[PDB]
Amino acid sequence: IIPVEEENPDFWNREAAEALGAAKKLQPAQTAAKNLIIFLGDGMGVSTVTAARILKGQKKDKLGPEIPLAMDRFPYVALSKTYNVDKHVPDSGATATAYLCGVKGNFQTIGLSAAARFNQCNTTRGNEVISVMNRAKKAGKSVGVVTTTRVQHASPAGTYAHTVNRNWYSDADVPASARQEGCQDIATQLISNMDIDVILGGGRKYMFRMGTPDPEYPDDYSQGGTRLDGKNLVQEWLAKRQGARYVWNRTELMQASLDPSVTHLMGLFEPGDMKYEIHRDSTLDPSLMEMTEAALRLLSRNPRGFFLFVEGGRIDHGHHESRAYRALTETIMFDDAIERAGQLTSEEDTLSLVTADHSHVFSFGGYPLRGSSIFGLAPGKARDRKAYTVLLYGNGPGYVLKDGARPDVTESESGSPEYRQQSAVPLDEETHAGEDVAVFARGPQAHLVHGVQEQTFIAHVMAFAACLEPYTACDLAPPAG
Amino acid sequence: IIPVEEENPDFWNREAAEALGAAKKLQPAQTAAKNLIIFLGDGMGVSTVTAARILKGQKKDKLGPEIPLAMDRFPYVALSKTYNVDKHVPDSGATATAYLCGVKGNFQTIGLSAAARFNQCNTTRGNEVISVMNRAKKAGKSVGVVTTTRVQHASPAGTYAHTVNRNWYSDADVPASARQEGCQDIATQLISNMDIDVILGGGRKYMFRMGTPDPEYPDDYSQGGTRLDGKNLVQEWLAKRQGARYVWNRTELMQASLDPSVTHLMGLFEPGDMKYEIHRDSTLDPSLMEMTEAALRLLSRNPRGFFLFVEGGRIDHGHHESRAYRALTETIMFDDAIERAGQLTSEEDTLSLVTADHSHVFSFGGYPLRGSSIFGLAPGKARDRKAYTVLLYGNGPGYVLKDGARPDVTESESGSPEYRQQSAVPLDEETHAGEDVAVFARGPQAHLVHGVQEQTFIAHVMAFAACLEPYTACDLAPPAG
Ligand SMILES: *[C@@H]1O[C@H](CO)[C@@H](O[C@@H]2O[C@H](CO)[C@@H](O)[C@H](O)[C@H]2NC(C)=O)[C@H](O)[C@H]1NC(C)=O
Ligand SMILES: *[C@@H]1O[C@H](CO)[C@@H](O[C@@H]2O[C@H](CO)[C@@H](O)[C@H](O)[C@H]2NC(C)=O)[C@H](O)[C@H]1NC(C)=O
Ligand SMILES: *[C@@H]1O[C@H](CO)[C@@H](O[C@@H]2O[C@H](CO)[C@@H](O)[C@H](O)[C@H]2NC(C)=O)[C@H](O)[C@H]1NC(C)=O
Ligand SMILES: *[C@@H]1O[C@H](CO)[C@@H](O[C@@H]2O[C@H](CO)[C@@H](O)[C@H](O)[C@H]2NC(C)=O)[C@H](O)[C@H]1NC(C)=O
Ligand SMILES: O=[N+]([O-])c1ccc(O)cc1
Ligand SMILES: O=[N+]([O-])c1ccc(O)cc1
Ligand SMILES: O=[N+]([O-])c1ccc(O)cc1
Ligand SMILES: O=[N+]([O-])c1ccc(O)cc1
Ligand SMILES: O=[N+]([O-])c1ccc(O)cc1
Ligand SMILES: O=[N+]([O-])c1ccc(O)cc1
Ligand SMILES: [Ca+2]
Ligand SMILES: [Ca+2]
Ligand code: NA
Ligand code: NA
Ligand SMILES: [Zn+2]
Ligand SMILES: [Zn+2]
Ligand SMILES: [Zn+2]
Ligand SMILES: [Zn+2]
Ligand SMILES: [Zn+2]
Ligand SMILES: [Zn+2]
Repeated sequence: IIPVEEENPDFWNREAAEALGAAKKLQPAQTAAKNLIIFLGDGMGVSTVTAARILKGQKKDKLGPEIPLAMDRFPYVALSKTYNVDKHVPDSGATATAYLCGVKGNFQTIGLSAAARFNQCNTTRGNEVISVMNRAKKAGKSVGVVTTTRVQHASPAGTYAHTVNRNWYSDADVPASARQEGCQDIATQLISNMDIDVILGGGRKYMFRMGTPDPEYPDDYSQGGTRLDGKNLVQEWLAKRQGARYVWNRTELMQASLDPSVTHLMGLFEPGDMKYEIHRDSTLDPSLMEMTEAALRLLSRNPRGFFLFVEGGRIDHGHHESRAYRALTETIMFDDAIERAGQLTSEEDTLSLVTADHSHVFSFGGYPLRGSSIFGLAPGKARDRKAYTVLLYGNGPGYVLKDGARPDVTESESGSPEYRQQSAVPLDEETHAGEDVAVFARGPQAHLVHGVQEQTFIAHVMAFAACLEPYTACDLAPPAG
Repeated sequence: IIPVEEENPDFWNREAAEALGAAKKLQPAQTAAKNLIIFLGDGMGVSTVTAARILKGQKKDKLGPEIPLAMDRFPYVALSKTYNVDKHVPDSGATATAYLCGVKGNFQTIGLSAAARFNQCNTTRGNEVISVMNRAKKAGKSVGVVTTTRVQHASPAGTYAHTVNRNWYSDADVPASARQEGCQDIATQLISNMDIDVILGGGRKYMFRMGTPDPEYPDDYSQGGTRLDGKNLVQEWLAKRQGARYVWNRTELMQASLDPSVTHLMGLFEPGDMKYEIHRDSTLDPSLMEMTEAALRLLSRNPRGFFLFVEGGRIDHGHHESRAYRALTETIMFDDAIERAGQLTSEEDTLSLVTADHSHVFSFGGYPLRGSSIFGLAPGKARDRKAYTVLLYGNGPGYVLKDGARPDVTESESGSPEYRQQSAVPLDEETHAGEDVAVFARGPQAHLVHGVQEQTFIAHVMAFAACLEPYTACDLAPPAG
């Protein structure tokens, strides 16, 4: 459908004149960031952003592509080069090292320079690289990690952990030789490496000994504690800190976030990853936006400021399943969390970056009409006289042959939350993609986010803006009020 | 392969410190642009840029992803929203209207507001929108159109034409009713609508009457003149301008570009589109870079400045064939042309923008090792135990079944210049994609290119920077020396 207002060139000329006016008003801050926030859309590449924009636009009864996402409103954009040192198409662990520690790493390691080697515990020591979050804590800021995945998953683990193997969630995962060599599982590192004021997301099971019933699924043994070392890491964490609280559901999270006596908060809301937003039990589980707000309630108390990591962690997972419906609905909630954080913080003193760790082989094609559903069929048949979808994957589990041929697809089928878009190459999981991802920035020193940069730039600009090591001589004035 | 220097965190910290230093040195100009250049990579989306970067990096005996393209060096980046008014995934005609005229249009029209309708001649008048190039000419600047496609193709036609049908290359293409209604073919518009100082690219055949042997292929009738109205548009164009020259080969182009008496130059080097760079006869045909330099030789003579359109027009065509080798080699030549123009002009007085009209359903995935060929196989087999490539398409003519199954692929096969990467959906031509594309900018007012913008912003910022209508009250100082 052609929106009538857009048929008039004045519509476009007025918009562009407004855009030019806004562009001219942008001025660099001479002042430091008090607070730092990184919003990480796991797998949220450029095709994901545009597709999610269209879906969100239509969610609010618009045509789609013309309505800005909250992230679209950020004044400064750069492209981020995501390659790992050893692989062109990266993973979440080693990208986390880049955007959180400022150093590129090898595929599937976390918080380590590329002198380390995947799954080789004895290459760990000397190669630890300290995150901006760690440095923020050292400078007396409060720090928070918020994600829809396990809090021990690769991305949040980049804020605190150093490991040659992202798969080492608990001691149960670590081979005997590595345990002997002192490579700690990620759950242990979470509570041991540094003080973290707010930890919210999934990953209950890795904190408790085998045999410990999950409080939410006490009748499902597979959801229970995983630990073989008898440790209760939650009790250990609580024992270290006066004013610490542990919660596992939304109601207790709410109570904790408003409780003045709570100085440290760990909320682990599922045994593993949190449910997709479309599957979330809104009585039992907080959304990413709600967790973001809860984190901000506590972190904002510190007069020295805070560093906050917020991850739309299951965007990635949706794409891996080649279920664009899941990827894009996760992306919208991620954008909602960005929007919410923007309402609760000031760009006068808070540097916010939105980025992705890497992309996916997700494409948005065919020649669909303005206003058509992103989950719809491309107009016109394929060469095999069957329909095809506007959303497709290069590879992944949506590749199908029924009776020796590519299957036809209907609108009702293509629009289902369980539908897997077709791909060229069958894989159990669709792959990451290696093309550049966007970095969006707002706040003090955000104007430094520009051009095409190595992904490591994200960590460095954040440390610089807050005058953290190695940029204590930042020569910036104190944060603005 | 893991490059040893990158194993040291100091490598990444030094690079980022340098990047921060460079970012801090950026300052906005208070002065206007004397010259304007738009480099348009047709179909050159973010996945194309990254893949081309890797290929070019390796061309210069590097590992790939770490080596900047010339476009990567531009300080200012924005994302450009490419939707047409009527379709989410756009074509070249209506995107051309956006980035060259500053107004969005309907799919397959050129230089017209979205009040016009495709292939409806009687909806043309009143809906013409004037290009920045036209306005530059009106302001006394010299103007040039350079492309590897037909000069009557959708993208260059956006600089000068207004038509409800991009397919109307010559009068032979225009239906009787539209001819009667005065909708002129694009070849006629090229010579009639405005004075253009330099016109270089393909499209000889549309300028000459049926029966006219092509000078380069005098024995191939299909390459001969197409016109049914008896007009020789080249003679007509020459007759209008003292100091005008027409050339059809590289040798004459060279002579013309150095000839002080040549004020107007039309070089039409193939009957239709120019050959792919990998097929170019370097005695008979200039490369895009060579055409760019030839245009700059003449355009730079005008003390008032110039507007130059330079198109990597066959990037798009490579992707349509699902032959990434062609798409990416075209992209590298496009980047070479950008680099060359940067050597021949000053960023003190020249605003250069590099962008794409839209993207393609091209993806770069699997988990290939650092330094591996972009045309290689992904490590590890697909679920069907056969190999697959790191480059894939969502749809297009690379979809194959041999004996009822997806074919295996070898490195020798995947690396061939004729190889079509596999897709999910068979189509005679792979489709454009609708995700945002990059805009790179350098020069006076380039800092205004920021954030996420409608594609129309590209035209507007260019007009503004040069103080052209509608921005004659730009309030900028005269261009810098
Ligand atoms: C990490 O430990 C591994 C495993 O013991 C070491 O690999 C051995 O190295 C020796 C000498 O090069 C070889 O002869 C063995 O075959 C290797 N063993 C295995 C099982 O791979 C490795 O040298 C250690 N690395 C460091 C940095 O100490
Ligand atoms: C959220 O978690 C809290 C804390 O564990 C749960 O509160 C317990 O509820 C059980 C069953 O009603 C009671 O026996 C205990 O008195 C409560 N413990 C505490 C420390 O308050 C609460 O049930 C959970 N909410 C939901 C919906 O499951
Ligand atoms: C452009 O010309 C077309 C073709 O003549 C016009 O379409 C006709 O419109 C009348 C009245 O609405 C219909 O009854 C006919 O069936 C149409 N003819 C065809 C062949 O489509 C159209 O109205 C014209 N548009 C303008 C702006 O004048
Ligand atoms: C490039 O074009 C020029 C101009 O048309 C060609 O020059 C002509 O060559 C023919 C054949 O040798 C001569 O009969 C004419 O004297 C030339 N015409 C002019 C006006 O110079 C030239 O041959 C072309 N080059 C190539 C390699 O084909
Ligand atoms: O970390 N990752 O995304 C991975 C891990 C293993 C693998 O085979 C491919 C990708
Ligand atoms: O022994 N276990 O792992 C158990 C025991 C009881 C229960 O409700 C859940 C798990
Ligand atoms: O815990 N929190 O801060 C919350 C919880 C729920 C909600 O809707 C908003 C904020
Ligand atoms: O202009 N285009 O890119 C087109 C034209 C026709 C079509 O069916 C699809 C795409
Ligand atoms: O009549 N024709 O179209 C012709 C005639 C002669 C020739 O060499 C080429 C084309
Ligand atoms: O015509 N030109 O300006 C040229 C032609 C060829 C070349 O290699 C460089 C410039
Ligand atoms: Ca739960
Ligand atoms: Ca030729
Ligand atoms: Na393992
Ligand atoms: Na036609
Ligand atoms: Zn990831
Ligand atoms: Zn993640
Ligand atoms: Zn992933
Ligand atoms: Zn195009
Ligand atoms: Zn084009
Ligand atoms: Zn195209």
